[PDB]
Amino acid sequence: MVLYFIGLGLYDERDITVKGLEIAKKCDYVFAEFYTSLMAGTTLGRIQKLIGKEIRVLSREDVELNFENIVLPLAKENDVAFLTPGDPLVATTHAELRIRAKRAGVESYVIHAPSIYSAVGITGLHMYKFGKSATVAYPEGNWFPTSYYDVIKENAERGLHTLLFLDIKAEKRMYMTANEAMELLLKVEDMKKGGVFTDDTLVVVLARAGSLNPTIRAGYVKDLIREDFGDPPHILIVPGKLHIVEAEYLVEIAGAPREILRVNV
Amino acid sequence: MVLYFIGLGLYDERDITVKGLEIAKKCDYVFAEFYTSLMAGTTLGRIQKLIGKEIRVLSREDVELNFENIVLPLAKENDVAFLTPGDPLVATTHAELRIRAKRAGVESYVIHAPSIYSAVGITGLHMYKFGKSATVAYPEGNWFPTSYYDVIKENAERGLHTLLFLDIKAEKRMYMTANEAMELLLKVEDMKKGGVFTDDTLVVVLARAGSLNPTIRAGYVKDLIREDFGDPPHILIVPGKLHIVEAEYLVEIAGAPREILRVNV
Ligand SMILES: Nc1ncnc2c1ncn2[C@@H]1O[C@H](CSCC[C@H](N)C(=O)O)[C@@H](O)[C@H]1O
Repeated sequence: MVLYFIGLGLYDERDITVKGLEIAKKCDYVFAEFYTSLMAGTTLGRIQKLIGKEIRVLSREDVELNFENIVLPLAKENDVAFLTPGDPLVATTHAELRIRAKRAGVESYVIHAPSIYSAVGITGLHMYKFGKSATVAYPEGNWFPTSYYDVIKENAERGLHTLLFLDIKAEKRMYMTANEAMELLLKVEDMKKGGVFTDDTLVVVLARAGSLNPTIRAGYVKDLIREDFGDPPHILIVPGKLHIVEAEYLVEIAGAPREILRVNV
Repeated sequence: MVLYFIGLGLYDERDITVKGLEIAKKCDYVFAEFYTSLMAGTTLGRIQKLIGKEIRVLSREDVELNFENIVLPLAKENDVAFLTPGDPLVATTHAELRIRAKRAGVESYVIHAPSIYSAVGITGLHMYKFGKSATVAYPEGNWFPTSYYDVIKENAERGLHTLLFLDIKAEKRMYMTANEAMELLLKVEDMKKGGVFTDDTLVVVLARAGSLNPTIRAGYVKDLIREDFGDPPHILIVPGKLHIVEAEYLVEIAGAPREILRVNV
């Protein structure tokens, strides 16, 4: 009678950890959500085949409004698993589900799996230099979110990199590209004119991390805003002042302009 | 003609992803390093048996001085795997290794695995609120490094959490405890007098992340500094001002005192 929060990783169904797979295969009931992130290298079928169980997919409303009604009840008489893309507790509101489990009298365990928060390291940027993170959300109605712009500003001032998650509307199959993210930023730039993100700002694009051949590209906004980075999911990074070694990698591995090798210290 | 950087994960031999394991199996040669960090919950023996191949361990010098002599030569006519604890390239050094592969005309691919950078999410603290990170190193001789203290100040000043890696002497298999780290910080505070770390500061200790039974504890330094958090590895976190839901998780899941629901929110 326990509940397992198990991560499925970034791209493939094989991005789950061995530990996560052994445990999932022995659970009586398996649940999952696929709205917090996009797994572009697999299908629900392959995952089901991998763990050999039928997976009941839950929507954002099932989770946020009825997790303790749909999942926890069974978790008292059986071993239940809740699967999510990437790492199970990286979504802000997921950790709260453990509280719901407790109050319901159900013990829970967490099995980690690859997550962009860690996988960004493939960009070559020093992990310790990453500051506060943010998400670039789609504008809707008269509502135009801009908080993410200030996050970049605050970090850059301290010479820290900014990890930017791009928005996703799973039920509408809408996944923001790095290009769409850049456009929104150029706009907020005109709006706030703080000199944070312009055609000359250097950025890094990471698309489909977790796959064997992710797209890692670095360069100035003017030259990348129009570039094709392949299928989603996309993540966008606005680096702060670079260390020479970071620049070297970005140039040799992400095809960035040779000029960034000249750090203006 | 290919080199695979495969992450082994957090604690034991099952923390590697299924993808990582399968690829390691189909590789002709398998190397590994355990100088950047260790896998406290397993042994080279268990790992070797899981992969079903002999694993040649390389030292820091083997890698830093002769990686292109030991590893790359074989990767030109074979599929080679280089296993590392955690997630590859999160070590500030491994990134350049990809450049070396390129210089030697060897293509490289990265297979991710959970790292503390993402795993800290199990503390219930919002991932986006983590700022700059630091490592707490031991003072020795007439050298007393204290920059990690400064990092905390700057993060908390902006309401951000500080992830703190504790010193490790991999080859001597010695780990700094959270208790030791707390003691060092108080000593530093006693010199800097910045109000950054005191008996009343709220901290979070995460021990044996990746295990099914990790130790997650939150509370004031005065009460945690002599508490036994179990066997290493230990991770210390100094949270900034908390959102109510973060506080509730620390109380419900990490046993923090109710006092935090009014003092640190
Ligand atoms: N392989 C990948 N490449 C680029 N972005 C990714 C990604 N996997 C997830 N993301 C980003 O993460 C966002 C969801 S935020 C939750 C993150 C998730 N648990 C993780 O570990 O990554 C997505 O909208 C997407 O922009």
